[PDB]
Amino acid sequence: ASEETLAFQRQLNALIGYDVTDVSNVHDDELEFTRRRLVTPRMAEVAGRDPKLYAMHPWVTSKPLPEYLLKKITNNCVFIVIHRSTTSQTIKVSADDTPGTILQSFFTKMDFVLRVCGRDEYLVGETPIKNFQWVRQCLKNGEEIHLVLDTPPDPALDEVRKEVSLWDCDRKFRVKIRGIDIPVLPRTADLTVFVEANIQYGQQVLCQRRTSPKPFTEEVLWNVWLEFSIKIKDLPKGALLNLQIYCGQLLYYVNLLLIDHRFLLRHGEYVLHMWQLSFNADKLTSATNPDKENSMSISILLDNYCHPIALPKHEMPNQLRKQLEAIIATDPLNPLTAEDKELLWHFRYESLKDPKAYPKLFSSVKWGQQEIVAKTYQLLAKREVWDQSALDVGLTMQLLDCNFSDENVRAIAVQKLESLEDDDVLHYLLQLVQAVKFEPYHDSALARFLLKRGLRNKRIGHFLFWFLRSEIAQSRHYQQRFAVILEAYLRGCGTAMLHDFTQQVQVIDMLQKVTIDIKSLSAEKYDVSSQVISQLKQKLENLQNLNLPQSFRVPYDPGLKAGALVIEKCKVMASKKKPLWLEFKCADPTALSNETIGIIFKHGDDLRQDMLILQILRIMESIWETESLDLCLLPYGCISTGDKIGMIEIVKDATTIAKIQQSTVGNTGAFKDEVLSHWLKEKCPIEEKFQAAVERFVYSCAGYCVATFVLGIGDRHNDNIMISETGNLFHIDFGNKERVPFVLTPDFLFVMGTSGKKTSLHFQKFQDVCVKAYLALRHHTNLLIILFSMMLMTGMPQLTSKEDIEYIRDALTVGKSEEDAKKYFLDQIEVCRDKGWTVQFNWFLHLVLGI
Ligand SMILES: O=c1c(O)c(-c2ccc(O)c(O)c2)oc2cc(O)cc(O)c12
Repeated sequence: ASEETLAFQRQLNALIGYDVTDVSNVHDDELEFTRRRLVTPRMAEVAGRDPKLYAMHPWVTSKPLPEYLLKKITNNCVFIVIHRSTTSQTIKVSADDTPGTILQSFFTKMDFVLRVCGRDEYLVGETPIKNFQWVRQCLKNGEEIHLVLDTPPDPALDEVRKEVSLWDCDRKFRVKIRGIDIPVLPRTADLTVFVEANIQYGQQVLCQRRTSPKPFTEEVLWNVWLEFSIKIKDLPKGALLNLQIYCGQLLYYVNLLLIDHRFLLRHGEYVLHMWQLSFNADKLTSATNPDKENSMSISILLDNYCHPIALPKHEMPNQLRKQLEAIIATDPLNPLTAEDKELLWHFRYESLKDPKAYPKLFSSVKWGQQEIVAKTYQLLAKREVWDQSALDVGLTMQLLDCNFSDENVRAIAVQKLESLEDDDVLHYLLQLVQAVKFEPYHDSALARFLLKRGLRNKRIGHFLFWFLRSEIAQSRHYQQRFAVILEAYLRGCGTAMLHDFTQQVQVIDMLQKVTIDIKSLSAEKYDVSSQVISQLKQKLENLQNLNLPQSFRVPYDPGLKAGALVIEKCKVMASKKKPLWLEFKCADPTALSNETIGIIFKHGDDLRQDMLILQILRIMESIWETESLDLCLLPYGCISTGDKIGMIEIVKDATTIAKIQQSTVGNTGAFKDEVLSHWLKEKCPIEEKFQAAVERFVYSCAGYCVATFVLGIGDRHNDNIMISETGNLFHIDFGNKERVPFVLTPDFLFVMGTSGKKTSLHFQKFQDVCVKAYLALRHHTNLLIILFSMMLMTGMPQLTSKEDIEYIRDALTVGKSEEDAKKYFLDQIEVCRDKGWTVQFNWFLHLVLGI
C-alpha cells in the first residue's frame, strides 16, 4: 500500500464520483468481491486488444449501403480531398479499397495515416473506404470528405497502470421481524403500519407473509416469526427477500438476496436501512439506503443454521400445436393464463425449437420448484436452435428485463449479444447499461459484456463512462454497483483516456457551479438583468484564466475537441430555467472552418429522460436504414451529468417555431400560417437552396411525427419544436380537454403549399413518407415494445404501470394488418388538420398565460 497506489484510487474515485472502496453501506462483501472478480475479465481484454487499432478507434460498419446513399455514388467511385500544409489534392478513388490502397496510390500521384480534418477520427485498418461511417455521413450530407494526413498516435499513451450441507433442507423458510426504527414520523400522525415479507423472483412473488397492524410510532416492535410456504431447497439463485412496510399504501422497502454470491443461504442478524416511496427498477435493488440517520431501518432475524449451500447443476395433436403458436405469436405485452403456461411447459422441447418463444416459455417456468428448474437447465444444456439462430436484439432484450432473474436464462441472451459489432453496441448501449439494473448480482454476464466492449473500443468506452457516471451521480439505488463497473473500466482504458476524462470532469464541475450560481440571480422572473449578463461573462473569465482546462473532448461527440471559450458569444438563455449558452473554439487547427462548438448546460430538467428518447430516436433512424429510408431526424447530443443537470448540443442555424411566430406576429396566440415559409425564404435567397430546404422539412417533419407518435409524446407546445435555416425540423426538451396525435400545424402545411384542407404536391410527398416510415417501424413492433417498456422502468422516477406500457402497443396497432394500419396513421394525420391551431393556442394559454 504505497502512496502511489493510494493516489491512484483517490483519482479514480473522483473520476467515478463515488468512493468505490467505501464499505460503510454494505451488510456483506459482494461489492468487494465483484471489484476483485472483474480484475481478470479486464486483463484478458487489455492484453488481447491490438494497440494501434485501439489507439485510433476506427469507426466502421459491415452493413450494406442504403438505397438513399447508393444513388449518391456515380458508379463506384468517390472523391477525397487530402490536406498536408495548405496543399490540397482531390482524388477519385476506388470505393472498395482499403485506406491502404489510398495513400500508396496517393504517394504515386503527388509511416502516416488519414484523419478527418478537425476531428480525432482515423480511417485505417483493412476496411473498404465506403464502410467508414464518416464517409457515409458525408455522402448523405453531400459534403466533401476532407482528410488531413498526420502521424499515427503512439499506443504508449494508452499505457495501462501496473496491476457444508446441500439442497436438502426440507424445512420451510422463515424470518423474524423484530421491529422497525425511524427517528422521525409523518406530520399527518395517527397512522397504522405493518411489515410485509415477500419471496420474490423476476418481479413475481412466490410466497408472502405479513404482521399485525399497529400505530405508526418512532419504534414499532413485533419480534414475530413469519413462516413461508416454500421449502429452503426450493429457493432459486437470485431470489429476493423483499421487505416492505404499508401505512394505513406502500411506504418503505428494502431487499436481501437469499442466496449470496458464494451460493450460501443468507443468515444472521440484519439491520437494513430502507428506501422510501414518493413498479419500476429501483424497487429491485439489493442496495441499502446510505443515509442511516434519516432512513427507516428494519431489524430482522434469519434462521441460524450451519451452512446450507446451493449446488451448481451438472410431434403433437395439430389442434394443439395450433393453439401453442397462437401464444408464441403474441406480442411481449400480452399476458399468459395458467392454461397458456402449463401448455407452454408441457411442450418444452417443442416450444424450444422456436427462438421467439423463449421469453414466453421461460415465464411459464415455476422457479419456486427446484425440480422444475433443473429440468429447465437440462432443457438449455442443448441450445442448438438458439445458438444457430440469427441475432434478434428485440428478443434478446426481453430476456434481460425484469421478468428473468435466472443466471442461465440471462446468459444466453448475453451470449447472442457477443455477436454485435461495435457500431450496433453503440446503438443499444444506454439501454444495455440500464438493463444492468435488473441483474440480481453485481457480477454478471451482462456486466462483463459492457466491460469487455468498453476496454475493446474507445468510442464504446467513452460512452460507457458517461452512461454509468450519469447513474452513479444521481442514483443511490445503483451507484455502488455502477461504481464498481466503472472503476474496473477505468483500470484498462489507458493513461490517455484517463487524462481526457479528467479534462472533461473538470470542465463539467466548474461549468455547472456557474450554471447554478447564475440560476440563483432570478428564480421567478424572465428578465436577463443587464447585470446578470455581465455577471456571467465575468465568472467565465475567472475560470478561463489558468483554471478551466484549455481544451477537452466534447462528451457527446468525442471526436471533437473544445478549445477556449468565446466569452462574447456566451449568454444566459431567456428561459424560465436560465440555461447557459456557451460557445467554444475547436482546438484543432486542421479544422476546415471557424465555426464554434456550442454547448448548453442546464438545471431543472431530468436529462436522463432526454437521453433515453434521443437514443430510441437514433435506433429508429437505424431501423429506417434497413428498410432503406432517411427521415432526417436530428437527435442532438445530450448527456445527463448529475441530478437535474447536464449538457446539451447546440444545433447550429436553428430556432424555435414559437419564436418565429413571435417576431412576425407577437406576444399572443393569433398565429399566422405564413410566417414559417416567409422565414425559410428570408434565410434561403437562392432558389435551389430554398427549394431543397423544403424537401428536408417534409421528411424531417414526417419522421418526428411518426417517431413522436409511436413514443406517445406527439402533443407538445411550439417552443419545444425547432427548425434549421436548411429546413430541418426537430423536437427538443423531452424532459377532460383537447389533444392531438402530433404537431402538424397550419404553418407547417403552409410550407408544403396547402393553405386550406386541399391536398398538395408536397403534402402527398409527406403523406407517403409518413405511412412508409410508420409501417417500417411496425416491422419492429416487438423491439420498440420492450425498449419502451425498459425505458419506463429505469428512466421514470415515478412508479410506472402496465397501463403505461400498453400505450405503445396501441400506437403500433399490434395484431392489425398493414392495410388497416396505413389508414390509422392517415386518420391521425387528419385530426391534425381538423384542429388547426387549436391545441397550440391552448398550450399558449396554459404554458404562457398560466391559465
Ligand atoms: O440546438 C438547440 C437545442 O438543442 C436546444 C435544446 C435541447 C434540449 C432541451 O431540453 C432544451 O431546453 C433546449 O435549444 C435551443 C434553443 C435555441 O433558442 C436555439 C438552439 O439552437 C437550440
